[PDB]
Amino acid sequence: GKTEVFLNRFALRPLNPEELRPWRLEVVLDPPLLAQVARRAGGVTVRMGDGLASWSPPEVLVLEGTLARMGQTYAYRLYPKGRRPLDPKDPGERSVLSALARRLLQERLRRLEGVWVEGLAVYRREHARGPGWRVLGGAVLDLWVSDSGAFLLEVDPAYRILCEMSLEAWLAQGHPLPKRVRNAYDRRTWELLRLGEEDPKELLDYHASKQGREGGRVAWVADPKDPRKPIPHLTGLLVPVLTLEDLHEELALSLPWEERRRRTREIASWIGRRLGLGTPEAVRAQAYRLSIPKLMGRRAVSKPADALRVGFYRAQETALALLRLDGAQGWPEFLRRALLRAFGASGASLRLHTLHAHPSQGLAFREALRKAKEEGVQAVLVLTPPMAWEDRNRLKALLLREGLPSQILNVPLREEERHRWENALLGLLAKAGLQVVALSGAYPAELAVGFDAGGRESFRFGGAACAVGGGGHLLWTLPEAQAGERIPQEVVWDLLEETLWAFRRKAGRLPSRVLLLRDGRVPQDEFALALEALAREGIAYDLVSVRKSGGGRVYPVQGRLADGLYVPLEDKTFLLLTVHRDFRGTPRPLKLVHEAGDTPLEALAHQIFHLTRLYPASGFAFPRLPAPLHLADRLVKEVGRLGIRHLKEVDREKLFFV
DNA sequence: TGAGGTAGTAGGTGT
DNA sequence: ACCTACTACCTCG
Ligand SMILES: [Mg+2]
Repeated sequence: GKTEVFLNRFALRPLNPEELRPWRLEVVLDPPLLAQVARRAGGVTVRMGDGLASWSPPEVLVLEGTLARMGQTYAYRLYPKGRRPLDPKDPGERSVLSALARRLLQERLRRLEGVWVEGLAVYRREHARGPGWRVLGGAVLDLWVSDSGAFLLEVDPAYRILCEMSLEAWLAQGHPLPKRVRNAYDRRTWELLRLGEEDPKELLDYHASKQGREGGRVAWVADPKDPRKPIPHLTGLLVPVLTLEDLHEELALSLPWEERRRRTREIASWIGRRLGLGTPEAVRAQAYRLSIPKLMGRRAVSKPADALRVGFYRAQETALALLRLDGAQGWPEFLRRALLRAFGASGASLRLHTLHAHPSQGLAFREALRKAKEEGVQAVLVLTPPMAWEDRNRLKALLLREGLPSQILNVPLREEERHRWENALLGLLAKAGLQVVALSGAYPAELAVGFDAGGRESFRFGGAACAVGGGGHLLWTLPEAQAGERIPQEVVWDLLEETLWAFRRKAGRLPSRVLLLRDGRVPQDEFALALEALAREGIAYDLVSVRKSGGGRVYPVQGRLADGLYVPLEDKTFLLLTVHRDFRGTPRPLKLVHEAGDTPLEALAHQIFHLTRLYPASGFAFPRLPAPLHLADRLVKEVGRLGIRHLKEVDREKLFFV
């Protein structure tokens, strides 16, 4: 039923009339970098349309300045247009007010002494120390304006790892080379390629032209935007960029959620008394607990790994093949036993084959693969020592082009490493097309499909989709080959159309209703063609955007933090807390936006949350994302890693990419 | 390549 | 303002 939660935000005082009335100042430039203008001007000023809004009186601005861009040196002329009223109810204007709030926060953060400040992040406490380093604790902050015209503070605890000696001093105590390194004078970062026994003056002079320190040896360095282009530097003016890997052999960085909540409140009070905008009042929200998904193997299960003993939801006659690259022979006995018990419990036929070929055999290897595929082999288990990334990708692509999905399982391998080999097996079986689990129950949409553009800003460079359809039949869709830039709407519609075609092949008809799930980056209009095409077909739909970041945090007011929390926010938007584990820090709720359709938010949250328990290749922990998006994510990744273009030998129920 | 999420480092649309 | 990559950590609905 109902529960109440805290968000990690805090209400502060309403804006006063002076703040609701920013100083307007239009700008003239010959012939975008309006932000640069706002910065050069100084004070609390942001872009407003093609002009500037500021909460600072003109007495402190630098109107006449010299903006120095990176392409064209432009002319800085700003002119006072009086004061302009903004309505917090109006999105654009409220966005202006919020940008002003943000600038305010940044300015007052900058005027603090004794703390490490990085943008809108402050780090006050010391949490752990070197040996040449320290870890500070603090929070990432944000400050904006509500619809009701009041300040809103966001706070989220975070640690920062800082080196306090030079690269020279760091390497002088024995430590290895960090993969990255930052200037001592500014925030710029480089990729440390190597060291150089070259002399300084035979380069040094360049830095000589610009302190209270001494320089060391030569460092080969690189700009991220050109990784193959080496450029010389001085170890004295360099500071290592330290990661967890650099401090591996020396710091507990995950917070129990009660502790995160505590630090959130305290840091909020602290910045609160630095801000002078009132007493931060934590905002509360009504949350709803969603019903628990009923996962089904042959019988009820609590996790997909249980299907290995209870039996699969839907099994068929299966042939699997073993490829060994460690020098030994035959199926390890406990693997055979587990597979046989699983298929036994499912009442299905199992055949275990052994591939007698080695990738070193070139065309003979491909031929033996083709022959295994002819004899009915659906997937291959590769027992191998840890492969180099390049070799992994080569071997996988090679098996795939002959129509054989592959599951890698690393040796040495012991029967007691049950989680590892059981997950390998679940992956193998999904790759063979088996349906290991499904949801039992009624859902409004009988087809749910997730779209992924590789995190990119558009589908114009392609993408992929995966779907769950009607029990839990899982399938993947790639776009057919053009390797060029396409019209994004047509890529999206083509992925969906192919998914509909598979559904129709299986059911003798189109679905009555589909649930379309997408990421948070591409513009919503990239889906317009697909939506209209569903409408022309009389198919109903909902489009829901699912954002992995930006959901903030959610805490219970009282009692324990539990999964399956649905938290409605502003009008078509809600938070969904899908997964949580106490040993796993604090959850990051998904932020979802209902973009099209008329299904109530509650029923959408219910289905999406339930799709989260469907992933067949994780035996013991549920994914945060609903399975179609999680799947699509992994699919685009593997398409990128293997170079796949015209897959034709692989059934769409074979989840080769998990 | 077991997998999950979270946690850290950095990134994207001169030397 | 949303996205990505890498590593570490701990644990196994
Ligand atoms: Mg896998």
